[PDB]
Amino acid sequence: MSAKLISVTKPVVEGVNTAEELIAYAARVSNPENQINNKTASGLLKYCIRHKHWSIFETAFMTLELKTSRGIAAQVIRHRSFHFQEFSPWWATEQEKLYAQSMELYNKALEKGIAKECARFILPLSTPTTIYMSGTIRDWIHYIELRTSNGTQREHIDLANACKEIFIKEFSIAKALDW
Amino acid sequence: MSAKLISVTKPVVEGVNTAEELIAYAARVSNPENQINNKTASGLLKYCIRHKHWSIFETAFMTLELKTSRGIAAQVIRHRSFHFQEFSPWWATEQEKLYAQSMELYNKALEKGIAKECARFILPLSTPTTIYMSGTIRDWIHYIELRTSNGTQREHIDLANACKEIFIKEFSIAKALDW
Amino acid sequence: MSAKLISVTKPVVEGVNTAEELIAYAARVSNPENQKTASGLLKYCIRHKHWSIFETAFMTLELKTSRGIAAQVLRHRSFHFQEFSQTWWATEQEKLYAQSMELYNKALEKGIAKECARFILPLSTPTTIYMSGTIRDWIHYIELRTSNGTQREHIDLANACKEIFIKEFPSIAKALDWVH
Amino acid sequence: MSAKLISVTKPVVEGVNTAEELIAYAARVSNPENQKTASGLLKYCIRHKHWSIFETAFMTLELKTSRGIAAQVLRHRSFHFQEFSQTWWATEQEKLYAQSMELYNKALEKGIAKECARFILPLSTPTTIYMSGTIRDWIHYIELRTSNGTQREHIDLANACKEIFIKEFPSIAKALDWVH
Ligand SMILES: Cc1cc2nc3c(=O)[nH]c(=O)nc-3n(C[C@H](O)[C@H](O)[C@H](O)COP(=O)(O)OP(=O)(O)OC[C@H]3O[C@@H](n4cnc5c(N)ncnc54)[C@H](O)[C@@H]3O)c2cc1C
Ligand SMILES: Cc1cc2nc3c(=O)[nH]c(=O)nc-3n(C[C@H](O)[C@H](O)[C@H](O)COP(=O)(O)OP(=O)(O)OC[C@H]3O[C@@H](n4cnc5c(N)ncnc54)[C@H](O)[C@@H]3O)c2cc1C
Ligand SMILES: Cc1cc2nc3c(=O)[nH]c(=O)nc-3n(C[C@H](O)[C@H](O)[C@H](O)COP(=O)(O)OP(=O)(O)OC[C@H]3O[C@@H](n4cnc5c(N)ncnc54)[C@H](O)[C@@H]3O)c2cc1C
Ligand SMILES: Cc1cc2nc3c(=O)[nH]c(=O)nc-3n(C[C@H](O)[C@H](O)[C@H](O)COP(=O)(O)OP(=O)(O)OC[C@H]3O[C@@H](n4cnc5c(N)ncnc54)[C@H](O)[C@@H]3O)c2cc1C
Repeated sequence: MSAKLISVTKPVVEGVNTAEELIAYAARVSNPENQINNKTASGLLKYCIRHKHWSIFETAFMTLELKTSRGIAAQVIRHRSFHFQEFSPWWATEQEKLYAQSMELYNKALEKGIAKECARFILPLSTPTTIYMSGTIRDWIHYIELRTSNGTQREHIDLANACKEIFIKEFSIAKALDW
Repeated sequence: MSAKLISVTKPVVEGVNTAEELIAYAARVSNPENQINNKTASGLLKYCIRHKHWSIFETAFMTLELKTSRGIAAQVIRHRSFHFQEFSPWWATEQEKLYAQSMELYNKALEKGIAKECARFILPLSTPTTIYMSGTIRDWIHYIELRTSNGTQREHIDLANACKEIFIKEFSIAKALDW
Repeated sequence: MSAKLISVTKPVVEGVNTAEELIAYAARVSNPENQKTASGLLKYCIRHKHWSIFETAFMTLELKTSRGIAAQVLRHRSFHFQEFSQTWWATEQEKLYAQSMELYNKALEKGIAKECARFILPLSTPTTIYMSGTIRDWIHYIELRTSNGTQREHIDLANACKEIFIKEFPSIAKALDWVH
Repeated sequence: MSAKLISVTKPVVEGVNTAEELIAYAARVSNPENQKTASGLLKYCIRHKHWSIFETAFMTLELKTSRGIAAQVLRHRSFHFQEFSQTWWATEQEKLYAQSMELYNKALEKGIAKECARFILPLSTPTTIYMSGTIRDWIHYIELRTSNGTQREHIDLANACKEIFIKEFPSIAKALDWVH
């Protein structure tokens, strides 16, 4: 039900060490005259966000590994600004009988010579999956804010919050956003 | 296992009647001097394609309704240049026993008060689905060429070919592409 | 300065004759319980971020502006474009421009290629471009570029697009309180 | 004319220390049977259109070019950009430019806003921009813009990017027969 950091933008310019520092640096050198540049990074970035100066948040890219189900991943897949890879600052009773029954038929179909990509189709949407999700920091911002809101279903909320915790760790922007 | 036309680009400029005619017209007025403009539309467009002048094929947008399974739709969903909407020129024996068993549990779970979005999760990937797929003619071109190739699985090939037939009907480009 | 409609989405299915009717149709077969007004349904869809019903429609506009403003418009990367080939301050803008066009003409006359001569043209030089995007993309482009912060010439162009948007999508406009 | 690397993807997981190692890692946990050379695996991935392994890496380059070429580069809409503020034919290009810069300076000195004065600047005027995209997007940008058909100044800029790409992704370059 979780997420881990796989990869993130690392700058190689002098005096810019992290992804967040590049975003703040792009903000500042866009408008060198701006008195706004004299703010803390989180102060500056609050305004960049408020002004819709989104391109500074597209200098950075992060990728996360998500562990979720096939039902939720299909929903996550709909955030088309992201890039995905897939691999091969009573109710809980009847499901378990059916799930065990499906995996039995799955494991035996493979053993009987049926390949993989045909056997896959009998698996339920509750089947766990692992995907990479990659996108700019701009896109992570609006995915997280949306999918941690009331209007999205519980298991997606949990998934997005796992992402939120990693985001907060890597990124002044989490304070700018009042997260 | 099929597709239908739902909607397509209709120009409102004078002497340009169809989506294909706008693409050919954009090609021609991009470079009014070009002796290439004296070709038939399919002759002109063959070259636009060959030269990678892709933006003329992004003046037109088409949308199709696809009937397929949840397994295939999840794969189709990965063509992220497209926009999707979802709604609520022995092996064939064991599957049918399990599928009937899942739908029984699905129908009864709803009848027992479980809602919908929880019951959904027990459904197999073989479950039929209806989606809209919308994108520019450029994107339709490269989706169709890819997903009608050897390297993609049979049921996706059939789906892409249903799309191909509609494309051929609406669009000189089908001849330019040697379809 | 101006905008003209070139092309728009038209549904081919029975009972749905306009791009917006298709948008509304999509929002309807998504309402088990909310059957309020037509524009009220769309407003509700917009408010809950169900964007994809608005990505079923697509519209192209021809914009007439300067190269300088066009470069800014090009930054709205969800859109697809097509380009084609061809006070005292107000007084001295006219002399340089005329003097720039004079040399431009001379160079073309004296054999020099179109793409080399183009480089002497100022950012104020007129250009016409197609801008194509889903209805979703138009909403946030117009929204953004009509609000203070963007420069005057750009505000004017975005207000020209908004006028066309409202004619084609009168029910979304109502949902957004957009008026002529 | 030139390009400089600003930033690139670095994996944080054990055993994978570069963007390309992560790309290669992704292509490996996708090979049940093909275990040929490292660059040979990627070539195979590229040939079967498995693009998404190449969308795990992302790189930013700072480009120095003219406004005219930058407007063309802006058309590669899969990329994200950032802009910042600040023969006889060769003889008369120098006079107009100097004369355009003279008035530009005068206008700024006499109170006129930066955004109004900018419009008298020719398309040849220097600019620096960030260009950020997945490794996939770089491949087809470089591929396209290094080939005959695109104009000289643009070919030169795309060859400057290719040089940096090859330094960072030596194994993809090998897979594509790209050399310095
Ligand atoms: C309540 C709800 C109900 C839904 N119902 C359905 C349904 O019935 N059927 C169906 O098919 N789909 C449905 N969806 C899916 C929805 O239509 C979208 O396709 C998906 O949820 C969000 O993807 P997106 O297109 O915004 O993609 P994203 O990849 O997240 O965003 C696309 C681009 O928009 C930008 N963006 C997003 N928000 C902002 C912002 N605030 N400011 C600036 N840029 C922004 C992003 O940064 C990104 O660059 C529903 C979604 C919601 C939340
Ligand atoms: C054999 C194969 C194996 C795969 N294996 C995996 C896997 O193991 N795991 C996984 O997660 N995914 C896998 N995929 C998915 C793949 O990585 C892509 O994400 C998806 O198949 C194609 O989507 P796309 O990104 O090209 O999207 P699209 O929406 O189809 O295209 C994106 C953009 O690229 C453009 N484009 C595409 N081709 C051209 C062209 N020739 N010329 C100009 N423009 C073009 C389109 O027009 C569009 O604008 C596999 C795909 C293939 C075919
Ligand atoms: C000969 C030439 C003449 C042109 N003339 C005009 C003109 O007169 N007017 C005008 O407006 N425009 C013109 N164009 C511009 C052109 O139409 C494109 O808009 C511009 O080159 C941007 O390319 P792109 O959209 O593919 O952008 P990109 O951002 O480079 O690509 C978009 C997406 O497509 C994918 N993709 C591209 N190629 C492949 C591929 N081979 N396989 C898999 N994926 C791929 C990329 O990875 C990326 O994700 C011309 C282009 C050419 C080269
Ligand atoms: C105040 C201001 C100053 C700027 N200064 C600079 C500068 O100095 N240098 C520089 O390089 N750039 C600057 N920019 C440009 C800016 O950073 C963007 O690159 C440009 O405006 C394009 O916007 P966009 O990427 O959202 O494009 P769009 O194509 O308009 O949007 C991309 C996608 O995001 C979606 N989206 C946008 N808003 C929403 C939303 N509210 N809800 C749901 N979806 C949404 C759209 O529907 C679309 O699908 C500035 C912008 C502003 C307004």
